[PDB]
Amino acid sequence: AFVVTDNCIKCKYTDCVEVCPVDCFYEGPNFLVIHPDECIDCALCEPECPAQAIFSEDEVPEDMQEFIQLNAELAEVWPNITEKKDPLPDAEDWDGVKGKLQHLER
Ligand code: SF4
Ligand code: F3S
Repeated sequence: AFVVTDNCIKCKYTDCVEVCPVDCFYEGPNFLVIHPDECIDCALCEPECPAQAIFSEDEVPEDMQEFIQLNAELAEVWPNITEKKDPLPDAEDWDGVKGKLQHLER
């Protein structure tokens, strides 16, 4: 699996969904997640994210390890997203701010 990590939150550009061949992104109000059993590890989403928030599971930084289980959990509960949409309004303001997990909305 690939995994969405902290910098997506309050950015949610949604560029990643457009290259996914298996439609395995699931949508929250201010974040996306990857369903790990559906993901085929094609790696195509990784370079598309402007937030650079996506990592191979085995490359998730130590300080963002909690995101691996969090993607698995939220992928079960959130609706599928398969089309690009506008980024969140103040995305540029939040891109690169750390610790945005505190702002995650269910
Ligand atoms: S690695 Fe491929 S299959 Fe997995 S989420 Fe990214 S684009 Fe979709
Ligand atoms: S910000 Fe989030 S919505 Fe996709 S393009 Fe990046 S993982």
